[PDB]
Amino acid sequence: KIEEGKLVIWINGDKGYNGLAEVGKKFEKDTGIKVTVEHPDKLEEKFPQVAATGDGPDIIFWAHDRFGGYAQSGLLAEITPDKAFQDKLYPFTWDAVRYNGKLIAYPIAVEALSLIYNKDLLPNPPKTWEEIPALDKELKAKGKSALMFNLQEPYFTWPLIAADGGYAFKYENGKYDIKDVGVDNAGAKAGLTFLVDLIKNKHMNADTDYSIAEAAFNKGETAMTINGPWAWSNIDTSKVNYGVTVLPTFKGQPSKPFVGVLSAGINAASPNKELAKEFLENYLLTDEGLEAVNKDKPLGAVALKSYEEELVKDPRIAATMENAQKGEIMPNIPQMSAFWYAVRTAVINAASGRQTVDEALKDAQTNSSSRRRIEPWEFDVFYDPRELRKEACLLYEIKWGASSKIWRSSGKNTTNHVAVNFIKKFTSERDFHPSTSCSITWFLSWSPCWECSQAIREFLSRHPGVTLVIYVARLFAHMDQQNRQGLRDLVNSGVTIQIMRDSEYYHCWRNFVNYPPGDEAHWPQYPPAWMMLYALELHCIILSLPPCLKISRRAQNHLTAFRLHLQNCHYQTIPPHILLATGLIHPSVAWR
Amino acid sequence: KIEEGKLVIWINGDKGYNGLAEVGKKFEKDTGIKVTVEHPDKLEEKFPQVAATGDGPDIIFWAHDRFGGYAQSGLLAEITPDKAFQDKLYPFTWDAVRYNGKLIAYPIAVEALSLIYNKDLLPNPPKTWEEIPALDKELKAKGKSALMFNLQEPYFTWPLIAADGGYAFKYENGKYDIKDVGVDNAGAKAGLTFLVDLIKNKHMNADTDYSIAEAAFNKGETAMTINGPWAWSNIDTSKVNYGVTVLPTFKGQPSKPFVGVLSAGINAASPNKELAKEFLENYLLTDEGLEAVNKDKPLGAVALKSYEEELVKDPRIAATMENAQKGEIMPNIPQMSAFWYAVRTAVINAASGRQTVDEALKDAQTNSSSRRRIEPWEFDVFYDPRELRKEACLLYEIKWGASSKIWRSSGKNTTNHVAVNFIKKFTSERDFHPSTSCSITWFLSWSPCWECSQAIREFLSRHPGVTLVIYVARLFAHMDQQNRQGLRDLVNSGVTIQIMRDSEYYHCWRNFVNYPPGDEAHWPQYPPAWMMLYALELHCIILSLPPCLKISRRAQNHLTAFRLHLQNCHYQTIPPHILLATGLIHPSVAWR
Ligand SMILES: OC[C@H]1O[C@H](O[C@H]2[C@H](O)[C@@H](O)[C@@H](O)O[C@@H]2CO)[C@H](O)[C@@H](O)[C@@H]1O
Ligand SMILES: OC[C@H]1O[C@H](O[C@H]2[C@H](O)[C@@H](O)[C@@H](O)O[C@@H]2CO)[C@H](O)[C@@H](O)[C@@H]1O
Ligand SMILES: OC[C@H]1O[C@H](O[C@H]2[C@H](O)[C@@H](O)[C@@H](O)O[C@@H]2CO)[C@H](O)[C@@H](O)[C@@H]1O
Ligand SMILES: C[As](C)(=O)[O-]
Ligand SMILES: C[As](C)(=O)[O-]
Ligand SMILES: [Zn+2]
Ligand SMILES: [Zn+2]
Repeated sequence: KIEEGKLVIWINGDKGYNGLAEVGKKFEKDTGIKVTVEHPDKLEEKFPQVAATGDGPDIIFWAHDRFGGYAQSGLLAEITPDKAFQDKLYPFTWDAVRYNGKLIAYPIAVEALSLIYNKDLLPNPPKTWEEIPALDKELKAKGKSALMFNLQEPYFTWPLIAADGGYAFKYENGKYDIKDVGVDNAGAKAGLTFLVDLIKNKHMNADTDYSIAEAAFNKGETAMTINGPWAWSNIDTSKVNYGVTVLPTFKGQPSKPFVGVLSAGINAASPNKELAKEFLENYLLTDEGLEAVNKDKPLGAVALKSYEEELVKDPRIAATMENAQKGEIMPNIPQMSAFWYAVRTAVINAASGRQTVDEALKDAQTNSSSRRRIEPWEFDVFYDPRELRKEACLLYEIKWGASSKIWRSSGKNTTNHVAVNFIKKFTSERDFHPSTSCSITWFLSWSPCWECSQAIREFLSRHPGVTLVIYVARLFAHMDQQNRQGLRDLVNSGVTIQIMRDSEYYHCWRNFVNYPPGDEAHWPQYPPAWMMLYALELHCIILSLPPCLKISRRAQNHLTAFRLHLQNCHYQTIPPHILLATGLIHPSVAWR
Repeated sequence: KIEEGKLVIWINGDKGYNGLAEVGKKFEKDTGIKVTVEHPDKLEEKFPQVAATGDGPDIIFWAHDRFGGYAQSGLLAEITPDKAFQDKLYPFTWDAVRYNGKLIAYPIAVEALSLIYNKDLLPNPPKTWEEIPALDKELKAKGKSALMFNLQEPYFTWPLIAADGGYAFKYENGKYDIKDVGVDNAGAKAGLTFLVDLIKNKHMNADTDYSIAEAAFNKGETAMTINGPWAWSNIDTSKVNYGVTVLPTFKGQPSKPFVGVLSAGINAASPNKELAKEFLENYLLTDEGLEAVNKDKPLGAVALKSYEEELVKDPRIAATMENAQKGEIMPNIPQMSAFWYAVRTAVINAASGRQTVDEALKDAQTNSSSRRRIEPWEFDVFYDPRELRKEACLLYEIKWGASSKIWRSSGKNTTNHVAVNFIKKFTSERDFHPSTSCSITWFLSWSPCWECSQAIREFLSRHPGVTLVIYVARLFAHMDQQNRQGLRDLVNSGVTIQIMRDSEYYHCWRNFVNYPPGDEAHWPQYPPAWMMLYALELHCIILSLPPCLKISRRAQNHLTAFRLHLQNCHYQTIPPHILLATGLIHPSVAWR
């Protein structure tokens, strides 16, 4: 767990955890800090749950796709690599680890799927997918199956989908569109139908996973497979004459597999961020340590120019990099998460006889762009009476008096305050519903800033028929004259502002959180201390009164000082029920 | 709540409420302030219940015995009469209305019980109690009663108890001893035994109350009665030729009834202190006002020298004054309440035969200095939001392992920290209770101070076999090196100290508080903020840590400043469950 003077690292079990542990033991021999490497099941999903509470790993190794979402939730800490060390790595890798113009993780290596074929059972690999069935038949009469790969994860099935036009959040103008998804394109459907046909035609088993595929190829039972560099080690120990080459073409077009950038991020809650930076910049990302890691399980094209200079000489590395070039780099935006959850489901339903290709891809098309859901860990990270610097919070519920139906969704911090983002979405999409007489209800943790107050006021004056109500859980810089006037302005302009309470939190839990089936309505009872304190301060703001409480923090959640100063002014003008509700003052005497 | 610009007065229905109302009407005609007089049932007990909430009357008329307790609860306000006016009343009256060197009420008049006899049915009243049965027999042959008086209230039966040495509290120069009680004295036993004999011997009925007694005397059914001046009016309208004289002598000794000083106290919460002072000093305590009150229901000898000087000429007033002289001044200490509540029961149990005279007097003797059933209003005056320095909970429950019986009761401040009071009481009564095993459980308000800690440790060392557990609700001067080291000292000496929580308060409510009959097991749900805060500070104390929170008060319960300073030391050593329970910090920091 995150201990002082200790490093806890999490890396996928398929990679070189022992090699990384050896590098860590060298770090321990030099500085005296135990480096413990762990590989839990589906760490990409366990990491936020434990990092939010605080008991997690000091460093996390994984692709760059989920690092975006992590940094969005404020789980990763910014890395400061001087220009000398920054110039040591290729610019593509750094561009892959940059979120909102800020570096969030150290690039370790590049990984792309490649076609590994048994040179003994097949001297010349096939150049196209259409000839795979015939080949399979010819080898089935001999007692062996060909081209067996993991069908459980969409990362392996995506090359066929993208071969003829599979766009995942089309990119243009330097920005990735979330609404425009391509998993339902003609080419995507064609590729998935071909794979489903390969399964139906008895050429491939839908139950095949990474373990079964790798074991069958290592035992000479299969002539081909699709995998990255990590498998090369076990394949070498299998003494099977194999060859790594490019992936076959689908309908005369090159298969486009996503390019993953294995990177290491530093936990924002770990107090050993200095030790983490030292370990990753001085011992891991060097020819010595990176070579030791590569020794256990190969990691493909590395990010270090010093090592890559003589590592690209391996034809296997060259084939993987060629496949990556033919492919496209994986985006690191947060929505990617949902994207995969959708494709992974579609692929499964396409492998089984539950849904057709069109049905699965259409459901994935409509679910890849989802913002109607929110996880419980991130709910505790944003909607909580306790402070977290990364505001990034908005639960909006729009109701139209005409149809009397609630349309709910969320919003996060995208290089701009969420208020400005919702305003832009409302102004851009004119087809709301009848487009008039709408009641908007916001559930955000931090109070709108002065600039956001002016923007929301201009937006509300722009559209007359908008009944807007705001529920805030925390107060952003409640001791800034401008923020004060902004909140008073919003209230005076017809915007109700109230501090979230038990009712509001439970309502948000039921309507927005992706709570598990069993724990239905089991919302996390938050302490009323800060709820009542922020309510008292907010009422002092509305009454143009001086600040009563003063907070003094120093880190993401470190509270050093807290003071409550109630002047004669407060006792004389602030209503008594609020003071009595905070529980810190006496009732009968507050009234006298 | 208490109204502005209005005077509300509460006086017992047996006094001249109409006369007081007319004086208030004159005050209204002169200053334009409606003075409304009310007479609620059992106001001596209703007044504190409403005064704790703050609502109630502006002025209260009653004996000074209950004013001491009222003042200790912070319910009465200090009066500031000038010397010119103070010299208008008798000095000993002010002495009776003085509590802790401060005048808490305006003395109105003095009242003492007198023997009222029907001059037609009895020409010569009896001079001794021993001849009362004889007289009775004669009148029984006539179809009349000899002596019928209210025996439900101990105020009427006390003269016989004190006739041969019955004292409520011990009398010393400036020192009124609470522990030394004389309700178990030989003379007290003899007096109550004579009363019980009068009841058992068919000379008096044990169910006789004030109503039946007064009505029977006014209807010529009985030849004698015992009453004060207030009954004189109704007796005058009864057309019965009566006479007021001194009380008979028991065993050749004069009957000693407590003398009540009817006084008017000003509610400490009422915002009309000035109006109350004016009404009491300029219109009520004058010859005109006192005469207008005397016309309705006589008040006996008033405290005003101008009126009393020419009022003593009435033989009835002279007889009342003689009974008062031969009697004794009623103490105004708070414990008086319990005292009476004790005697009241004893007497009843002796009249109904449910308990013998010795049993009733012994129980009254043991429960006259304390009270085993605390009222809810005074229990509300004891809690953590109230910073009031005066009241000290001192709820103690002692079990004797030899019998597995629990002894429950309370105690108060009385010019000495409750610690030394309990030490002295236990050291004095050690011989009367069981032999060796003992486990004391304290539920007190303020954490023992430096001096109290040293006294407690020396008491615990003086008695080897004593297991003491302390549950405190607040922390007194938690920023004093001496108090700090004292608490640590008590802990190191084998004494457990913990901050009271919901469970402890519920236990105190169910076992010590006089729970309401209709509302059973409903303990007052109080906010936990200060409970958790004082708990965090207590842990900082025990762990020899620097002060964490700092309070800054300005009035009775006016909290002007409250600061929480959690240094790195605190975060590093304080247990995380306490910090997390306060609700002001994040679990991430607590976990680390
Ligand atoms: O949750 C499944 C996961 O699939 C992909 O993860 C890849 C990973 O990027 C590679 O480094 C390698 O380890 O194979 C994994 C599939 O087993 C996606 O990268 C990821 O977004 C997704 O969550
Ligand atoms: O959520 C992002 C987070 O970044 C920073 O968090 C780190 C930071 O690296 C440190 O300088 C220090 O301030 O606290 C954290 C690690 O101890 C910031 O705290 C803040 O911008 C933000 O919350
Ligand atoms: O403690 C019991 C109760 O007894 C006496 O009360 C008398 C009072 O003195 C009389 O003036 C009359 O008006 O009311 C009571 C008789 O029922 C004590 O004087 C009183 O203080 C005390 O509370
Ligand atoms: C989401 As904000 C920092 O504008 O309140
Ligand atoms: C601190 As104390 C008045 O209970 O001795
Ligand atoms: Zn903003
Ligand atoms: Zn003390």
